[PDB]
Amino acid sequence: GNSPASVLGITANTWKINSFIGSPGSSATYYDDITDASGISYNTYSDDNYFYTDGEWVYFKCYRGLGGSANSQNPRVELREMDNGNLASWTGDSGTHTMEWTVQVNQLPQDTDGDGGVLCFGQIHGPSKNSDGVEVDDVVRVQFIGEENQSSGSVKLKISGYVTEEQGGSQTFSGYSLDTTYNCKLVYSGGYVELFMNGSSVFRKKMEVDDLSENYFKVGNYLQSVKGASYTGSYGLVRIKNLSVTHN
Ligand code: NA
Repeated sequence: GNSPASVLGITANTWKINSFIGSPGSSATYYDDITDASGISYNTYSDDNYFYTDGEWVYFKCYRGLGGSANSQNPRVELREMDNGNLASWTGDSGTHTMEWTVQVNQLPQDTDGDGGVLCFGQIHGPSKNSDGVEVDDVVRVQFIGEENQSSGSVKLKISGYVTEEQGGSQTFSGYSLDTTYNCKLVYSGGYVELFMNGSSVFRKKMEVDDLSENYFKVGNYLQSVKGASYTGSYGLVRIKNLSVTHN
Protein backbone atom coordinates (compact mmCIF):
# COMPACT_ATOMS: atom_id res chain seq x y z
CA GLY A 1 0.00 0.00 0.00
CA ASN A 2 2.99 2.13 0.62
CA SER A 3 5.45 1.18 -2.06
CA PRO A 4 7.48 3.71 -4.06
CA ALA A 5 5.85 2.50 -7.32
CA SER A 6 2.35 2.99 -5.81
CA VAL A 7 3.17 6.49 -4.40
CA LEU A 8 4.66 7.67 -7.73
CA GLY A 9 1.98 5.92 -9.87
CA ILE A 10 4.47 4.00 -12.07
CA THR A 11 4.24 0.46 -13.46
CA ALA A 12 6.71 -1.79 -15.41
CA ASN A 13 4.75 -1.00 -18.50
CA THR A 14 5.37 2.83 -18.13
CA TRP A 15 8.88 3.04 -16.50
CA LYS A 16 11.80 0.70 -16.03
CA ILE A 17 13.70 1.12 -12.74
CA ASN A 18 17.53 1.41 -12.96
CA SER A 19 18.96 0.60 -9.48
CA PHE A 20 21.55 -1.27 -7.51
CA ILE A 21 21.63 -4.20 -5.15
CA GLY A 22 23.93 -4.69 -2.15
CA SER A 23 25.17 -2.21 0.43
CA PRO A 24 26.41 1.08 -1.05
CA GLY A 25 30.03 0.67 -2.03
CA SER A 26 32.32 0.04 -5.00
CA SER A 27 31.10 -3.61 -5.16
CA ALA A 28 27.30 -2.90 -5.36
CA THR A 29 25.75 -4.41 -8.49
CA TYR A 30 23.92 -2.31 -11.07
CA TYR A 31 20.73 -3.51 -12.78
CA ASP A 32 19.33 -1.75 -15.78
CA ASP A 33 16.06 -3.41 -14.78
CA ILE A 34 16.08 -3.93 -11.03
CA THR A 35 13.28 -6.44 -11.27
CA ASP A 36 15.84 -8.83 -12.82
CA ALA A 37 17.47 -9.06 -9.41
CA SER A 38 16.70 -11.97 -7.11
CA GLY A 39 13.76 -11.23 -4.79
CA ILE A 40 12.65 -7.99 -6.43
CA SER A 41 9.19 -7.30 -7.92
CA TYR A 42 8.26 -4.02 -9.38
CA ASN A 43 5.30 -2.90 -7.22
CA THR A 44 7.00 -3.82 -3.92
CA TYR A 45 10.55 -2.73 -4.66
CA SER A 46 12.06 -0.45 -1.99
CA ASP A 47 15.53 -0.11 -0.61
CA ASP A 48 16.36 2.70 1.79
CA ASN A 49 19.85 2.90 0.45
CA TYR A 50 18.66 3.74 -3.15
CA PHE A 51 14.98 3.96 -3.94
CA TYR A 52 12.32 4.58 -1.33
CA THR A 53 9.32 6.63 -0.31
CA ASP A 54 7.82 8.59 2.60
CA GLY A 55 4.32 8.47 1.07
CA GLU A 56 4.72 11.89 -0.55
CA TRP A 57 8.01 11.73 -2.52
CA VAL A 58 10.07 8.91 -4.10
CA TYR A 59 13.76 9.33 -3.26
CA PHE A 60 16.60 8.37 -5.63
CA LYS A 61 19.80 8.09 -3.68
CA CYS A 62 23.06 7.40 -5.58
CA TYR A 63 26.62 7.39 -4.36
CA ARG A 64 29.98 8.54 -5.68
CA GLY A 65 31.93 5.41 -6.73
CA LEU A 66 28.81 3.19 -6.46
CA GLY A 67 29.51 0.03 -8.41
CA GLY A 68 32.92 1.63 -9.43
CA SER A 69 34.53 -1.80 -9.35
CA ALA A 70 32.44 -3.07 -12.23
CA ASN A 71 32.09 0.22 -14.16
CA SER A 72 33.86 3.60 -13.82
CA GLN A 73 31.16 5.69 -15.67
CA ASN A 74 28.76 7.86 -13.82
CA PRO A 75 26.26 5.81 -11.76
CA ARG A 76 22.48 6.32 -11.52
CA VAL A 77 19.31 5.30 -9.76
CA GLU A 78 16.62 6.43 -12.22
CA LEU A 79 13.54 5.62 -14.32
CA ARG A 80 13.59 4.88 -18.02
CA GLU A 81 10.45 5.73 -20.03
CA MET A 82 8.55 2.72 -21.38
CA ASP A 83 5.69 2.58 -23.92
CA ASN A 84 3.18 -0.11 -22.89
CA GLY A 85 5.96 -2.50 -22.27
CA ASN A 86 7.98 -1.60 -25.49
CA LEU A 87 10.99 0.69 -24.97
CA ALA A 88 9.83 4.30 -25.49
CA SER A 89 11.16 5.75 -28.71
CA TRP A 90 9.72 8.94 -30.17
CA THR A 91 10.61 11.78 -32.49
CA GLY A 92 11.44 15.34 -31.36
CA ASP A 93 9.98 17.09 -34.46
CA SER A 94 6.81 14.94 -34.85
CA GLY A 95 4.27 15.55 -32.09
CA THR A 96 4.75 17.17 -28.78
CA HIS A 97 6.48 15.20 -26.01
CA THR A 98 6.44 16.25 -22.37
CA MET A 99 7.67 15.10 -19.02
CA GLU A 100 6.35 16.88 -15.93
CA TRP A 101 7.69 16.22 -12.44
CA THR A 102 7.92 18.00 -9.17
CA VAL A 103 11.42 17.74 -7.76
CA GLN A 104 13.85 18.69 -5.07
CA VAL A 105 17.53 18.03 -4.83
CA ASN A 106 18.46 17.55 -1.20
CA GLN A 107 22.22 16.74 -1.40
CA LEU A 108 25.00 16.92 -4.00
CA PRO A 109 27.87 14.42 -4.26
CA GLN A 110 31.63 15.26 -4.61
CA ASP A 111 33.33 15.28 -8.03
CA THR A 112 36.20 12.85 -8.75
CA ASP A 113 38.52 15.87 -8.64
CA GLY A 114 37.11 16.87 -5.19
CA ASP A 115 35.96 20.31 -6.12
CA GLY A 116 32.31 20.69 -6.86
CA GLY A 117 29.23 18.49 -6.90
CA VAL A 118 26.67 17.93 -9.61
CA LEU A 119 23.87 15.60 -10.57
CA CYS A 120 21.17 15.19 -13.26
CA PHE A 121 17.53 14.91 -12.19
CA GLY A 122 15.86 14.63 -15.67
CA GLN A 123 16.90 13.80 -19.21
CA ILE A 124 16.02 13.18 -22.76
CA HIS A 125 18.13 10.37 -24.21
CA GLY A 126 18.50 9.74 -27.93
CA PRO A 127 20.04 7.15 -30.23
CA SER A 128 23.73 6.36 -29.87
CA LYS A 129 23.95 6.85 -33.67
CA ASN A 130 21.01 8.26 -35.62
CA SER A 131 20.34 7.28 -39.28
CA ASP A 132 22.91 9.94 -40.49
CA GLY A 133 25.53 8.61 -38.09
CA VAL A 134 25.16 11.50 -35.64
CA GLU A 135 26.13 10.49 -32.13
CA VAL A 136 23.19 11.97 -30.21
CA ASP A 137 23.44 10.03 -26.88
CA ASP A 138 21.93 12.35 -24.14
CA VAL A 139 19.88 15.05 -25.91
CA VAL A 140 19.59 17.10 -22.66
CA ARG A 141 20.56 16.67 -19.04
CA VAL A 142 18.83 18.92 -16.46
CA GLN A 143 21.24 19.32 -13.57
CA PHE A 144 22.07 21.22 -10.42
CA ILE A 145 25.71 22.10 -9.90
CA GLY A 146 27.27 23.40 -6.66
CA GLU A 147 29.83 22.61 -4.01
CA GLU A 148 31.16 19.15 -3.18
CA ASN A 149 28.78 17.45 -0.67
CA GLN A 150 26.53 20.51 -0.69
CA SER A 151 23.66 19.96 1.77
CA SER A 152 21.72 23.32 1.56
CA GLY A 153 21.61 26.60 -0.24
CA SER A 154 22.24 28.06 -3.61
CA VAL A 155 23.10 26.10 -6.78
CA LYS A 156 22.98 26.64 -10.49
CA LEU A 157 20.73 25.00 -12.99
CA LYS A 158 23.06 23.48 -15.67
CA ILE A 159 21.81 22.30 -19.06
CA SER A 160 24.11 19.73 -20.63
CA GLY A 161 23.77 16.96 -23.23
CA TYR A 162 23.89 17.29 -27.04
CA VAL A 163 21.60 20.29 -27.31
CA THR A 164 24.14 22.55 -25.47
CA GLU A 165 27.44 20.64 -25.49
CA GLU A 166 27.51 20.07 -29.27
CA GLN A 167 25.87 23.49 -29.94
CA GLY A 168 28.00 26.16 -28.27
CA GLY A 169 28.66 24.74 -24.81
CA SER A 170 26.78 23.81 -21.62
CA GLN A 171 24.64 26.66 -20.17
CA THR A 172 24.17 27.61 -16.53
CA PHE A 173 21.57 29.71 -14.72
CA SER A 174 21.72 31.29 -11.24
CA GLY A 175 19.11 31.49 -8.51
CA TYR A 176 18.23 27.87 -7.79
CA SER A 177 18.45 26.04 -4.45
CA LEU A 178 18.58 22.76 -2.67
CA ASP A 179 15.54 21.60 -0.59
CA THR A 180 13.30 23.67 -2.82
CA THR A 181 10.32 22.38 -4.84
CA TYR A 182 10.35 23.01 -8.57
CA ASN A 183 7.55 22.01 -10.89
CA CYS A 184 9.54 20.99 -14.02
CA LYS A 185 8.21 20.62 -17.55
CA LEU A 186 10.62 19.26 -20.23
CA VAL A 187 9.24 19.49 -23.78
CA TYR A 188 10.65 18.24 -27.08
CA SER A 189 8.49 19.61 -29.91
CA GLY A 190 9.16 21.06 -33.29
CA GLY A 191 12.75 19.99 -32.89
CA TYR A 192 13.19 22.33 -29.87
CA VAL A 193 14.25 21.06 -26.39
CA GLU A 194 12.77 23.18 -23.60
CA LEU A 195 12.63 23.33 -19.84
CA PHE A 196 10.07 25.19 -17.84
CA MET A 197 10.58 25.61 -14.05
CA ASN A 198 7.63 26.78 -11.95
CA GLY A 199 5.93 27.87 -15.18
CA SER A 200 8.75 29.95 -16.64
CA SER A 201 10.67 28.88 -19.75
CA VAL A 202 14.24 28.83 -18.50
CA PHE A 203 15.96 27.11 -21.47
CA ARG A 204 14.82 26.56 -25.03
CA LYS A 205 17.03 25.58 -27.99
CA LYS A 206 16.66 23.93 -31.39
CA MET A 207 18.40 20.61 -32.18
CA GLU A 208 20.23 21.30 -35.46
CA VAL A 209 20.24 17.60 -36.43
CA ASP A 210 17.99 16.12 -39.22
CA ASP A 211 16.93 12.83 -37.70
CA LEU A 212 15.39 13.53 -34.30
CA SER A 213 14.00 9.97 -33.84
CA GLU A 214 14.59 7.45 -31.08
CA ASN A 215 14.23 9.62 -27.92
CA TYR A 216 12.97 8.74 -24.50
CA PHE A 217 12.70 10.44 -21.14
CA LYS A 218 14.62 9.49 -17.95
CA VAL A 219 14.12 10.90 -14.51
CA GLY A 220 15.71 10.20 -11.17
CA ASN A 221 19.30 10.69 -9.97
CA TYR A 222 22.16 10.37 -12.47
CA LEU A 223 25.37 11.55 -10.80
CA GLN A 224 27.76 13.67 -12.81
CA SER A 225 31.51 14.29 -12.81
CA VAL A 226 32.21 11.15 -10.72
CA LYS A 227 33.77 9.01 -13.42
CA GLY A 228 36.43 6.79 -11.81
CA ALA A 229 35.64 8.18 -8.36
CA SER A 230 36.21 6.13 -5.23
CA TYR A 231 33.41 5.31 -2.81
CA THR A 232 33.50 7.56 0.28
CA GLY A 233 29.87 7.72 1.54
CA SER A 234 29.43 10.97 -0.56
CA TYR A 235 26.01 10.82 -2.32
CA GLY A 236 23.34 12.80 -4.12
CA LEU A 237 19.68 12.74 -3.22
CA VAL A 238 16.79 13.66 -5.56
CA ARG A 239 13.13 13.35 -4.59
CA ILE A 240 10.18 13.37 -7.08
CA LYS A 241 6.41 13.48 -7.06
CA ASN A 242 3.60 14.34 -9.52
CA LEU A 243 5.37 12.59 -12.45
CA SER A 244 3.74 12.20 -15.82
CA VAL A 245 4.70 11.88 -19.45
CA THR A 246 2.36 13.18 -22.20
CA HIS A 247 2.60 12.54 -25.92
CA ASN A 248 0.41 14.43 -28.34
NA1 NA B 1 13.09 -10.78 -9.53
